[PDB]
Amino acid sequence: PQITLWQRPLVTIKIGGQLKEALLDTGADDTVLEEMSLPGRWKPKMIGGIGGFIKVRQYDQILIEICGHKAIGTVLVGPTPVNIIGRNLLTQIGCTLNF
Amino acid sequence: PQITLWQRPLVTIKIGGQLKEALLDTGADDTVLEEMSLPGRWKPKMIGGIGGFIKVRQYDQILIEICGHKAIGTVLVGPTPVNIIGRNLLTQIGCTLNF
Ligand SMILES: CC(C)(C)OC(=O)N[C@@H](Cc1ccccc1)[C@@H](O)CN[C@@H](Cc1ccccc1)C(=O)N[C@@H](CCC(=O)O)C(=O)N[C@@H](Cc1ccccc1)C(N)=O
Repeated sequence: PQITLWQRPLVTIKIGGQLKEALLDTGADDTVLEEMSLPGRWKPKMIGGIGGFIKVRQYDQILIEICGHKAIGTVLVGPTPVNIIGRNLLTQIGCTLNF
Repeated sequence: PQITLWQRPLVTIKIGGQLKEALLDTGADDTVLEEMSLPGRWKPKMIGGIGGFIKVRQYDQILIEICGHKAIGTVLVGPTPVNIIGRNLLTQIGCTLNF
């Protein structure tokens, strides 16, 4: 679909058997999700945003369905205020910016 | 133009007589620029991102040229790591996400 930006570009994602709402964020290199139930191994990692840094658990090759489109990639889980879908997954579903 | 997301969506903006590079950020409600020389009056404000909160200065009805498209709106100036063009200005240049 084509999404305009008058409202936050929130979409429905399915990950780890669960349904959640997430923000399509072109300004994020990574995908960061609020604390959640994910199976598998994971390695520590620190990331930065406006505000400072947070520590997150890095999960690789995680299946995620974004607005019906499937993608497999790195997902980070930590103290983020909102679920953020970053460029690592946005490219996977062929998402572009247009004006 | 159409912008893919394999690389950060960095564009040239002209604001306050100066040329700068900024990130098109669909995940930002506001436009936040690194410390810069801007004329006029401004109000204090606090904003949050992933990481925490920063104090910035709020300038209204400021003229900004984004990739050649002009727009007038609120711009915030503070301790941000990168210049961020948020939805308040992205809607003005008719920018949309597509997939
Ligand atoms: C997510 C991560 C992988 C860590 O990348 C970034 O932080 N990327 C940021 C760009 C960047 C690149 C390189 C280095 C540094 C920063 C930006 O795209 C992040 N987009 C969202 C991510 C986010 C949203 C919500 C919560 C936490 C984090 C954002 O900060 N949005 C801010 C942008 C600044 C602004 O608009 O003022 C925003 O809209 N903040 C709102 C909403 C809000 C309220 C309270 C807390 C947090 C957020 C606000 N008015 O404060």
